[PDB]
Amino acid sequence: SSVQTAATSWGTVPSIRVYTANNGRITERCWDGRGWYTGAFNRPGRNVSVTSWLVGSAIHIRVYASTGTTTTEWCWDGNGWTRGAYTATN
Amino acid sequence: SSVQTAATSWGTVPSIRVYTANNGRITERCWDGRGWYTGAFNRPGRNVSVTSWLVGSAIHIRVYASTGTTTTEWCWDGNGWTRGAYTATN
Amino acid sequence: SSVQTAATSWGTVPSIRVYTANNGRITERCWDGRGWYTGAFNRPGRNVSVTSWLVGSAIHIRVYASTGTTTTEWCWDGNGWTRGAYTATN
Ligand SMILES: OC[C@@]1(O)OC[C@@H](O)[C@@H](O)[C@@H]1O
Ligand SMILES: OC[C@@]1(O)OC[C@@H](O)[C@@H](O)[C@@H]1O
Ligand SMILES: OC[C@@]1(O)OC[C@@H](O)[C@@H](O)[C@@H]1O
Ligand SMILES: OC[C@@]1(O)OC[C@@H](O)[C@@H](O)[C@@H]1O
Ligand SMILES: OC[C@@]1(O)OC[C@@H](O)[C@@H](O)[C@@H]1O
Ligand SMILES: OC[C@@]1(O)OC[C@@H](O)[C@@H](O)[C@@H]1O
Repeated sequence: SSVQTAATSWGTVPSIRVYTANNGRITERCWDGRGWYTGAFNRPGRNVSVTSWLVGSAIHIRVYASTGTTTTEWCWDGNGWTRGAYTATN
Repeated sequence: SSVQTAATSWGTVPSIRVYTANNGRITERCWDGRGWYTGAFNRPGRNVSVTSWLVGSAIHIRVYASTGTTTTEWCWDGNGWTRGAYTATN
Repeated sequence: SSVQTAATSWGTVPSIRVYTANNGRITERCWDGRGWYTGAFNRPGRNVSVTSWLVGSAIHIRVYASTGTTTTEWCWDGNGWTRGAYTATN
């Protein structure tokens, strides 16, 4: 057991986002070609996965953050992180 | 220790697949723009990773499912999950 | 607890890289359409994530390798693995 990370990237700069679960929280580090900085994403969790896709120039990110009990999807669509509709079962 | 997830996405709808290892099995939840539903993928495992790529409009998915002893590659190529040639060592 | 893997792919062959953390080390298995073989990447770690992007025909890979204490970014840009600038905090 260590930290656990997830990564996604887009474009040809590129932009990179690295999510790290450690000590009960998932945080986000960002690269847009100018140096690493801390992103806005911050949620509880012990495990994280991520995927992203471009629509034209606009990035859309989905982070699947899992605590001990619940996987919550968090959505970046250019204007803040929002709770997604994802559920693990119907 | 929690559930562990992996995610992939494709297209501009987009389609998303989220694989979750929990309680000894890896299951799959799917988004094609119309709501989340449970996919056909179901294999034993404690850890999962995934990658996918498009060939034209056709998606190809590779899921790396790891039990306590073995990582098995599972392949989606439009017509069922099949065992892949992946091995961890030669 | 098992092995832990991460995967990335590119192109339409495709090429695939699967990173496996097991027994203290992260190793790499490669598919370029001709069979699986062992890649050059080998670093200590218990957890791994990966992302990659193409610039034209040239692949660029970023592997985030985490030991018990440190996440190190490793960079493939066509001519060897190099230590990346990534840090988890500023
Ligand atoms: O410009 C940085 C930022 O807005 O990029 C998109 C997301 O990664 C956000 O969490 C992050 O703060
Ligand atoms: O709100 C954005 C959303 O619709 O984007 C597609 C999927 O990620 C959904 O779970 C999510 O709710
Ligand atoms: O349409 C759903 C489905 O066929 O999509 C491709 C794969 O994700 C399958 O496991 C899944 O059942
Ligand atoms: O059968 C499909 C296959 O050839 O696709 C490419 C790689 O994923 C291989 O391991 C796999 O066997
Ligand atoms: O041709 C194989 C190789 O050079 O491909 C790029 C990287 O995955 C390297 O670690 C790997 O040895
Ligand atoms: O050296 C290559 C590099 O600049 O590529 C972009 C990011 O992965 C950086 O952390 C990294 O140092």
